[PDB]
Amino acid sequence: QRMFEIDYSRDSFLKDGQPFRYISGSIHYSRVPRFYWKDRLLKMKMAGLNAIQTYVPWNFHEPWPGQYQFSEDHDVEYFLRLAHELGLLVILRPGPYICAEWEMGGLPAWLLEKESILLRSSDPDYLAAVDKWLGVLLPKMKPLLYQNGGPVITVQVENEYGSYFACDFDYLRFLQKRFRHHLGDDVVLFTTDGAHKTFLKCGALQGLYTTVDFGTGSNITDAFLSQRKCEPKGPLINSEFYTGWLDHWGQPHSTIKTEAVASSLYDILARGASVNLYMFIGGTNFAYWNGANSPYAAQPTSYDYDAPLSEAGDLTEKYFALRNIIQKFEKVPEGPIPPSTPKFAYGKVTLEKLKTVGAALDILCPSGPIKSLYPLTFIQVKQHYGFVLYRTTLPQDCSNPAPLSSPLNGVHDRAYVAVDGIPQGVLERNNVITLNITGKAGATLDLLVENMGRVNYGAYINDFKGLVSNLTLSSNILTDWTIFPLDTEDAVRSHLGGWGHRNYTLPAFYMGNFSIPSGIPDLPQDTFIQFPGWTKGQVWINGFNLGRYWPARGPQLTLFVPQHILMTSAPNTITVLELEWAPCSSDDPELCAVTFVDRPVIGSS
Amino acid sequence: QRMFEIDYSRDSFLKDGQPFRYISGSIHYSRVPRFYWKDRLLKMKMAGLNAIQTYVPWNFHEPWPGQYQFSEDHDVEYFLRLAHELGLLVILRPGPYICAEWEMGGLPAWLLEKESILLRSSDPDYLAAVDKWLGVLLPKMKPLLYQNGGPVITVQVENEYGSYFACDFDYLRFLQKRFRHHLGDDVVLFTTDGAHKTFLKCGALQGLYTTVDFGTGSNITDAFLSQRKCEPKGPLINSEFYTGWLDHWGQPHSTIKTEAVASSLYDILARGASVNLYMFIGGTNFAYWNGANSPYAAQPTSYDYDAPLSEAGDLTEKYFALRNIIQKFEKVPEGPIPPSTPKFAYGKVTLEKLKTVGAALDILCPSGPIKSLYPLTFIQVKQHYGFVLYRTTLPQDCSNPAPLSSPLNGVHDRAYVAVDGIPQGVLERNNVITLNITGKAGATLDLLVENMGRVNYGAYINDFKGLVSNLTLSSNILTDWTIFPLDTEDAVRSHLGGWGNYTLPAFYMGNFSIPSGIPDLPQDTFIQFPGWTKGQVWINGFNLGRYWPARGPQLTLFVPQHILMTSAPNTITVLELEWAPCSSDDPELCAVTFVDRPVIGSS
Ligand SMILES: CCCC/N=C1/SC[C@@H]2[C@H](O)[C@H](O)[C@@H](O)[C@H](O)N12
Ligand SMILES: CCCC/N=C1/SC[C@@H]2[C@H](O)[C@H](O)[C@@H](O)[C@H](O)N12
Ligand SMILES: *[C@@H]1O[C@H](CO)[C@@H](O)[C@H](O)[C@H]1NC(C)=O
Ligand SMILES: *[C@@H]1O[C@H](CO)[C@@H](O)[C@H](O)[C@H]1NC(C)=O
Ligand SMILES: *[C@@H]1O[C@H](CO)[C@@H](O)[C@H](O)[C@H]1NC(C)=O
Ligand SMILES: *[C@@H]1O[C@H](CO)[C@@H](O)[C@H](O)[C@H]1NC(C)=O
Ligand SMILES: *[C@@H]1O[C@H](CO)[C@@H](O)[C@H](O)[C@H]1NC(C)=O
Ligand SMILES: *[C@@H]1O[C@H](CO)[C@@H](O)[C@H](O)[C@H]1NC(C)=O
Ligand SMILES: *[C@@H]1O[C@H](CO)[C@@H](O)[C@H](O)[C@H]1NC(C)=O
Ligand SMILES: *[C@@H]1O[C@H](CO)[C@@H](O)[C@H](O)[C@H]1NC(C)=O
Ligand SMILES: [Cl-]
Ligand SMILES: [Cl-]
Repeated sequence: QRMFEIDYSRDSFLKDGQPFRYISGSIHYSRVPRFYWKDRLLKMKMAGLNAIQTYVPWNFHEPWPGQYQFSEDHDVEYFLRLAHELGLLVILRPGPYICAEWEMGGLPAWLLEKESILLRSSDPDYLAAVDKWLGVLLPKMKPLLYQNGGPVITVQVENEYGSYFACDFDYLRFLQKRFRHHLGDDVVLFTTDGAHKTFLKCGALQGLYTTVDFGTGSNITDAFLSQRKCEPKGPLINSEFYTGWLDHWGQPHSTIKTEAVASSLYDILARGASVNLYMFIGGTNFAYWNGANSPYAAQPTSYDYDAPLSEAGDLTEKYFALRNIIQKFEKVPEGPIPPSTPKFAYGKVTLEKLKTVGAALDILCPSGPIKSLYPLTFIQVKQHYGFVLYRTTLPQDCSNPAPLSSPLNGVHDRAYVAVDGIPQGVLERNNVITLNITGKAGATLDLLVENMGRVNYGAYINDFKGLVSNLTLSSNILTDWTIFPLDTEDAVRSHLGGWGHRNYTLPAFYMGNFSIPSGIPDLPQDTFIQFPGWTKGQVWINGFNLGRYWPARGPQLTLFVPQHILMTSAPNTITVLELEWAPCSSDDPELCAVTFVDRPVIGSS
Repeated sequence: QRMFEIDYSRDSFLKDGQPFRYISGSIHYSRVPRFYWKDRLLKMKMAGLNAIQTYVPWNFHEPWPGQYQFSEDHDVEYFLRLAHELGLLVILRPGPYICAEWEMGGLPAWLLEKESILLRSSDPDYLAAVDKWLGVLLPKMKPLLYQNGGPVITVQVENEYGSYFACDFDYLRFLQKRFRHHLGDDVVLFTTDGAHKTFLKCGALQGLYTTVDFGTGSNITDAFLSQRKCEPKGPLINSEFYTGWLDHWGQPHSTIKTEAVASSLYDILARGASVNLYMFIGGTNFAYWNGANSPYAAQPTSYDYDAPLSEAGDLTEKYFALRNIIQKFEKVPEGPIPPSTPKFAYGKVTLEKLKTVGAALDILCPSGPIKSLYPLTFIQVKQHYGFVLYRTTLPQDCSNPAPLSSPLNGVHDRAYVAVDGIPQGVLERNNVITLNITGKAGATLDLLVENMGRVNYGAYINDFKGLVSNLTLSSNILTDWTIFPLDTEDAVRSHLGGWGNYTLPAFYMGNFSIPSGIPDLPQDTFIQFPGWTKGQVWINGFNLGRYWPARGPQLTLFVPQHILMTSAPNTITVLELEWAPCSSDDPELCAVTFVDRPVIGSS
């Protein structure tokens, strides 16, 4: 009979009747390839952590209603068993909103098919979908509960609900009742909110243990007092002690000094508190999984976060200094630590243009476009992530430049504009709502619109995407739209159909191959791909979407490439979808190339 | 149909009728695990070599008469097909004698069952043995000749015969005849000798193309003049251009500056000469495979050689330097070069004592010992490598110390002496032929004798090993011996039976685990022996070689990752011959350490 509980009498957890305090690190299994789960988890164990904490992003597991992903890189059950086999306990944060610098804070975009839905509230439509998601997810976690022989010792309900405007306590009571129904009356349920009464007001609930979060800039005494007002008795817990911080494109890369982190960790531990390091490994927002903040600013592909373990899982100075801190309180496992992986510079690899997006429309949109008088959103045309091509014809001669505009600032989030196959430039959420264009009356006007990531924090998480309001040309609303949802992922995996089915340039797919020898024990290795002369796009290797590149803005100039998607003898196909400008016109094919390097550049300006 | 031949008009080889010269590197498949054959060969290719050169060590393949090893790490045919697959031609050096700093120059020790055998000569028993061996090896090599669609473009007959005292030309002509019988009339056959008329005199032969060897210290024009005396027409060839040099235990690790090698290499190539770099990768003398020179000094376990590729295959500054030289003459292949392998320090691993050699004789010698009035050699008791225990009892009281001595210096090569289980010290070939001992009359006198490797060069390659002459005690010949050949390789593989200032020779064992499901573990490592003195080491039953931190220059031994497992613990076993750091009550001293860098140049 295995037990995990709060002992209110002695301000402690009890694990099997014995006092217990956790030292945890965040790892998001959705941001680490499964190939490397055990590697990251074993390094976390060797640092002295006795637990890990993760989020379950609902949108990562239920891409459309009733259609679930629980295998391979989506196998949360396996991740938790792996943690358990390593002797680690788990703090599960299943949401249903998780924030987390992740697309729409984890909420599936198809929730937005009800335009007026009030997310994270007792809206009956939101609740009905949450209920259905919890009926699938929770019974899976039940056998992984500590009391049932698994690792899961506590479970978070919602995520900083106190920061949201709605203050719907009915919603939190409904979550609590349903977590209880599926998981039982013994599991420790808790909430997390910023360490201040203003946040705790709407975040805390009778029957859910109130914890706080705070990083190196906060007064430790003040923070735990804010916690003590809601929980006079029980353990002190900091559920997200920030070891670093998130990035945005075009802003320099956030760091926090190792000393500051080590010093605050020591002081937190010295109080007897349980603590979780956010992040311990950050990893990667592969594909389109990044979030954004409001006013609109997308977080980049790397989630390195300046964590103790780097994006590719490397041991850093920070890691060793935090291990050292932990060692002052607990005995840390003996033996050598698993190393930073070897990285290899495969060097320069030439690409060439295969087809423009406009030429590949047949393969990108095999069931045909949707026609509409006025523009429809991504949600309305049944596309959540990536790109949607919006097409109409010019209703006037524009031999002299005519302004193309979105007067309500409804290009969400970027649009690459062409007229009869001539690029005209870019429309941008907030920054540029008007673009002058030229072409003849009746010319085809194309806007390739990119979802740069759904806001994951604040009031404006109901971020539909696409052209969310009208466009005008010379102040006259443009009508008669042909709208092509683009199955970029399928298409890239069929080599735009070539493999069957068993100043600006036009958005286009550029492809290239490189070989790695077989029979070499240390190849393939992890690497980093760099894009000198390119501008902004999406990159795949052998059909695995590595994420977004944007060396024009930085600070990230390289993307992490994990070894297990690379093949020997058989050619590795790189696909680059360049959106703005490719270095491939001049008759110097050598410039139309990418480079594999053996160190990240996520800092260079 | 493919042709390779000497054209005496262009002073050149012709490959398929067109001018060809080779730029080759030596790699010994016997000194690199097969797990790493493709790695080393591809790194060779990426340096711009169009060929490799290798020795076939006879004793690596015919350990006893008519018992053959050609599988796995002994799969020479596969190695040649691998070279070919990668676009490398092959210069084959099948011996039967190869020198090579390799046990007895490759010659099987069982040839010494004829005590009087004149090795590398017309001795009819030596020839009948060689002929039987050629009759197994050469039919295997015939399909791998260039003309039959394989990689092998030239074949060396013997090895520096000009340096051997015998000068038996009928021996050379016999080899020529047998190689021709098995391989045909088209294969280019050649010889290699030192670049000077004194060496060429007894090493060259009509019908065998004469080549020379030399290194960075020699006048290149004069070396090639000495070749031209013998072959006034044909390709200039340096068959062994020294990129480095051999070591001996107790002497400073040898090195040769990159600048010198690159400089000489460029000079050689510029003359249009074909050339082989000796070594390009050297590798390791695992188990007991190392040789020795006269006066007796054994070469160490590492054959790093200061080669362009390190013992563990790492890309060195020398490697990129010679690559850059080769690039001035031939387009080199494109793409990145396979990397130096990652190395991991597994840290400290504690061992404990398992059993002394003395207490282990049931398992080391399950057949029972051999009795003899006087001592017998390793050969006579049918053991070639490792250790033999010689046992007698003292015929007189020795309360006062008495001289135990080998008046004819007949301890080949080192003996660890105990009386009634009390260590007495060491007798050493050429260095310590007397040792005072004490004990009661009737006490057991034990001498654990080590074959430290059979001389591979010079007159004294007929190196039997063991107690090869009598031992005297207080000037009297000791008699009535009880001799135990020791099956160390089996006993270590069975964990010595049990299966679920000096110390007595003894085996120590410990375990360490490596986690599974970690994409980059296990890794290669280097094992180090702080506090130990001299011994042998096995990991998971694989004999990695000899350690001797007491003499150096080699401190660490190379440990290839593929013998390391994650599914069950890895066992280390040390046989320590002189002094183990394990008597103190601190168990933590009884230990070895794995580190991520080699120390082969200790001062
Ligand atoms: C106003 C400042 C909010 C506190 N800071 C951060 S830094 C990054 C994390 C994640 O967004 C996490 O999901 C959060 O729960 C937390 O929101 N958070
Ligand atoms: C005394 C020096 C003579 C030339 N040097 C060396 S250095 C190491 C090599 C090998 O022993 C080779 O087998 C021999 O053929 C060659 O002897 N050799
Ligand atoms: C933190 O606040 C407490 C009062 O709550 C104060 O006494 C203390 O000096 C403060 N410490 C720091 C480091 O600001
Ligand atoms: C568009 O063109 C007009 C001239 O007709 C000019 O006044 C305006 O600045 C231009 N707008 C942009 C956004 O470049
Ligand atoms: C477009 O224009 C008309 C206003 O005339 C309005 O009825 C319609 O809602 C607008 N649609 C969008 C998507 O903004
Ligand atoms: C890249 O490799 C794939 C798979 O063989 C092939 O379909 C494509 O045509 C290749 N391009 C080149 C230059 O090899
Ligand atoms: C080599 O010897 C030749 C004469 O045979 C001499 O002319 C030449 O200078 C020597 N070369 C070197 C580098 O010593
Ligand atoms: C060792 O041998 C020498 C030879 O002179 C002898 O005289 C000496 O007494 C011996 N020493 C011991 C400690 O037995
Ligand atoms: C040892 O001495 C004996 C008796 O003098 C002699 O017959 C024999 O040849 C010697 N044996 C060896 C191995 O030296
Ligand atoms: C294997 O390894 C450990 C060292 O961690 C050792 O203590 C143990 O005795 C070994 N196992 C057995 C069965 O002897
Ligand atoms: Cl988390
Ligand atoms: Cl060779």
